[PDB]
Amino acid sequence: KQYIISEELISEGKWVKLEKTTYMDPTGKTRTWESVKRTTRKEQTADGVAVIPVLQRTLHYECIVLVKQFRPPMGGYCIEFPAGLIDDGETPEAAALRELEEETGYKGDIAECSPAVCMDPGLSNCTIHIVTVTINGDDAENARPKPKPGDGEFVEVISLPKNDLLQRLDALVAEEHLTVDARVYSYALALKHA
Amino acid sequence: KQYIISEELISEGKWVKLEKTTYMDPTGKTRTWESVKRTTRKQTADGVAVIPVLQRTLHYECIVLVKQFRPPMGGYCIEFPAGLIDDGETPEAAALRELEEETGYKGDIAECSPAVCMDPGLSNCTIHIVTVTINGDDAENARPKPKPGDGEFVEVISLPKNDLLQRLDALVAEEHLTVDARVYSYALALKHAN
Ligand SMILES: Fc1cnc2[nH]ccc2c1
Ligand SMILES: Fc1cnc2[nH]ccc2c1
Ligand SMILES: [Cl-]
Ligand SMILES: [Mg+2]
Ligand SMILES: [Mg+2]
Ligand SMILES: [Mg+2]
Ligand SMILES: [Mg+2]
Repeated sequence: KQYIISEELISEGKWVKLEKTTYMDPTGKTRTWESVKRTTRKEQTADGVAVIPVLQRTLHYECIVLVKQFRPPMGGYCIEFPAGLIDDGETPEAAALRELEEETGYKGDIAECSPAVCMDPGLSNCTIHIVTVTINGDDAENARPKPKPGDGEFVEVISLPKNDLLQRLDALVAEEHLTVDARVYSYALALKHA
Repeated sequence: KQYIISEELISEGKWVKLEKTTYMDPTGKTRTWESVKRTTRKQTADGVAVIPVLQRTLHYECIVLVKQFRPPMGGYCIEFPAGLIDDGETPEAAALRELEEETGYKGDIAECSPAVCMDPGLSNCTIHIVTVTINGDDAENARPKPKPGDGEFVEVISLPKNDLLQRLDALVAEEHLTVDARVYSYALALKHAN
């Protein structure tokens, strides 16, 4: 029923644009929306990847590997899945494995790759692939893993037991000023609910 | 170690603003970020998202999701029922209200998250994730009357919790829909718990 009529640029930065979207509602009436988009999306099937990194080690419980970073939009530290934009010509799986190694030092193995999923569809067109990666914590390559942060990247690694992830995130929130990412929190909720 | 120095307003619309954020990186170097904010927060968070567990005896538990045209995506998205919290509203109250407006279901609070970020590399947008059970056997949830607001057009989609990820992958495959990242993340953890 509904579809886009026009997209009028309002403001274009180096990294983000604001657009006036005109669309048809299902009563057949024209309406508008203020839509955010990134300037960085070329041919990619999504803007970015988030990595669900499952650290597996003999005689350890499986951990989920998370990163803590200062996020200027938030004015604060945030706990998120390892994540980055897809380079032009890069696959989602390549991007995921590269961002995981850059942000954590860990060398993962692809397990699965989502279709493009929407970050905040009432605000932005922004999409990711959610890529599940296993990390063989028994491999010597993954022994004392060194982050390789790019210019202006500063990442802390936090590995939390999958079997207690939600209470471990609650304990971190209830111990300092920091926001858990909605996707990390949804994943931790589902681990409890299953 | 890192913090906000100042925010420059680049562009304000009715619903969304684009800010140039100046921040101190940990090296002591000043850096700039293009940051999206809503104009609507007063508020624990911008929004609530409801994980509604529809419980009917002798049936599979279902997760209640909504399909909506999302102008920023230029297409239909599958999402947790969700909306912005009114000035003076509690996150819990917004949750039960948005759930009835969007689904017609009347539900009970199980748990409420702290504020979680939607896309902290882009925006300051946060939500409370609110887990709600729906007694599908109660008369008030027999023929649920969804009460949409002005310009809302929401289709209800109940999916079995125990097969959620395969069911969502199927809708994507054969309906060209975008699944929301928090829905997909929840659906992944339901599978990864085992
Ligand atoms: F009616 C509107 C139009 N554009 C928007 N962008 C974010 C919320 C919103 C509501
Ligand atoms: F380096 C930057 C600066 N501002 C940004 N806004 C979104 C991504 C990004 C990267
Ligand atoms: Cl529940
Ligand atoms: Mg990153
Ligand atoms: Mg990165
Ligand atoms: Mg809504
Ligand atoms: Mg609503």
